[PDB]
Amino acid sequence: ENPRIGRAADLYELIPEYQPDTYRNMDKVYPTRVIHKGTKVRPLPAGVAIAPRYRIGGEEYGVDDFMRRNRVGGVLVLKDGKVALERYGLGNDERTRWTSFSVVKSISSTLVGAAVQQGLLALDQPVDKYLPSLAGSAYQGVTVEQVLQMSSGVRWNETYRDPKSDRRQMFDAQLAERPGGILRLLASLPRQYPSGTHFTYSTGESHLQSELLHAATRIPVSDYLSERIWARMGMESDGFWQLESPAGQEIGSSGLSATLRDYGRFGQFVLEDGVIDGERILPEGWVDRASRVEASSHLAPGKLYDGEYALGYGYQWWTFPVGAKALPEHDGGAFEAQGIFGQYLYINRKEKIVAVVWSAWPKPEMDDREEETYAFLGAAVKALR
Repeated sequence: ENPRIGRAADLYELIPEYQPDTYRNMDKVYPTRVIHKGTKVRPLPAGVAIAPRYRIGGEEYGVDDFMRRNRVGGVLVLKDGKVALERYGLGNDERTRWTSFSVVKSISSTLVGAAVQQGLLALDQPVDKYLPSLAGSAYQGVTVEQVLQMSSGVRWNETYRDPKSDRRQMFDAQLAERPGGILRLLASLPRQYPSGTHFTYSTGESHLQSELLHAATRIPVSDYLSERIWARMGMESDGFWQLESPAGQEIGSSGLSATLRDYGRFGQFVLEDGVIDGERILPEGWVDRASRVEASSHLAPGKLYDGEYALGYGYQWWTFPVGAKALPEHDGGAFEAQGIFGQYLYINRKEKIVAVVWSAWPKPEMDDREEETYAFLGAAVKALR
């Protein structure tokens, strides 16, 4: 039947009939660059197969009821690099590419890491030594590391439903397809806190990661992604990345599309500390500082959003609370990427687990559905020990 794809300007507002079709057809509504795969494809062999179950409202329910309850489009659980569970929903299948939303944040954070391995970026360097457009802006002197940590301290109103918010202005720049629009909005924003001390979720600040990667590698970020990870490790199928303008610059904060198993392959890359075929794409201990939990830091779990959110922050990753504060089954030092409407890429080095979840919730944040996703994933961890 006819695909139900909505207007470019309605991405964050689609009615449910349109969300699946739009999310797996973003290249039919936005400018995109292709992330090329390569000749080699790393295997994801089958492994210990699990039929995880868990309880809700005092009743037991398995994978199908989770998919139905949380409008899930895909679930992949890898254990020890082998596929323990693999479902497609909402029309999808093995070849579908699904948009990441803010999940790409962590990807582009990882790419910063690979650049750091190569000498093109340093975490201590000022972000305007690489983008001179940000000289004399609030972002002058801010470090790469503070931007990774969403800690620049620049005033960023992230509200979507406020038409004159900074998030909405950024969305406007995107919809205008004018090169350098986002970067200009960024350079006109005022300072609010001392850099390094306060956390503000800012998709513009996240996009800075794309801008820096380009300034450093002087190639399109999609090609850098391909060269470091996608064609090296061997993703099975091409991806693509939404652009700010036709043949322009990758959105560093939104808009990547890959197959489910390719998302899993990236997660597997991360689990293995960024090592492919023996060469290190990521610096030693990159993954460790990317997901540091430290009780004294303004990023530690429990401290963000004035204590109304249980996860902390690393290098554009969300960190799970540890110790007595840990969620059931999520204690080893697990960390995730996530993006609105129900997108998760969860990594658990202790258990050697990667999980990918594609969803199409009606609203972009639902506490019931996030905690139920954590419940499902804990049931899987528990079933795989």
